[PDB]
Amino acid sequence: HMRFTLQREAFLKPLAQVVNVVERRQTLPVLANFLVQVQNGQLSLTGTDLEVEMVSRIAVEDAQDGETTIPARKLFEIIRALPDGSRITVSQTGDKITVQAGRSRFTLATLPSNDFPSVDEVEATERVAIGEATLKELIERTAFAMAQQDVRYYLNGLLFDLRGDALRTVATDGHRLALCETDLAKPSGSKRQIIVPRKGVTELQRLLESGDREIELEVGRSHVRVKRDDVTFTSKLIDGRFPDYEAVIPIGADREVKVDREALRASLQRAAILSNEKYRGIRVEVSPGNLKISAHNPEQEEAQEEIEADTTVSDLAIGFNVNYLLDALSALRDEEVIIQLRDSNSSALVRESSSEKSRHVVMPLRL
Repeated sequence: HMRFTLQREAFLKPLAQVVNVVERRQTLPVLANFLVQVQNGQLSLTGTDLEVEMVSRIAVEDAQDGETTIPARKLFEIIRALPDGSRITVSQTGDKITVQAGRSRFTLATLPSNDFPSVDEVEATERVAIGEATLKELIERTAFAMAQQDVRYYLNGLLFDLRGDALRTVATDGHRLALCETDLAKPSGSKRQIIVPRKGVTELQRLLESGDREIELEVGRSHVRVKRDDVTFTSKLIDGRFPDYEAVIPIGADREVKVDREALRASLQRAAILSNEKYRGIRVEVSPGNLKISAHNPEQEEAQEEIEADTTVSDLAIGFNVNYLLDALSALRDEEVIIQLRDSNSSALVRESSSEKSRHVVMPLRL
């Protein structure tokens, strides 16, 4: 008996918010659908892939109560493709859903709402108040370094390291590491490490905006949840132990190179053209005031680049995977960055020139 009417653009906002979590892969039949609920003038749309759940709710006025599941991508595409300003009526016809707008009519197959998996209620054991923009930056500065479908499942996500007065995001794939830290206004007091899986990270990223809003991370034993107006993000946590990531952060890397971030990216990209396609190794030779950047490949082709730098370091040549160094520089934002070194056989630490809050560890590659 479910029935509601609303404008296309109003309908499109919750549809767009929730459609992205639906996995195109054919898993459980019902998982291809939204859970759609009408209760007391409120329309709720829920999508899930069992790991992440997105809910968005809106008012629909003079609706009729009811509950079903509706093919998510098809519904989203239909509503998006209808003419701007369309007045849309949705209703149940037997085991079908009907969508009417002007002369148009669409019928979709449904599956029973009882088939739809429910999230176990997140009993939050920790609430972290954090600026929405701040959390957004912590993730942007680190997410690129998460492992990608690694058999070490605990790397396929972002570590949220709650350190009392501070929060740290940490990503590693085993070959490089990115981390960013912020002080929290309302101190949490709690110390706890949680790993948010890749899909939870990206869905959370979509929800957070720029600006001065505070949000609350609700952290349970097995789930994290963010409520933002009438959108609810819930993600399972990865049930594993993140590595002792601090072990790979260099200590005693006090040989500093201060260099223009974008000029260094450009030189590295030029040298990379002639680097080994498999190993992508480039060489950085440091001398006072100067970097010599070079690469060569199995065919003996060779690139030689130079860039000025503020440094008194001499007698130091170190190899890096150019992809990892470029990733680090692309995730930094200052006009100038600092590279901290010890020697040719030790990892480099790359950071903003203006702060130590964001840090990148790039491992040496043998020359």
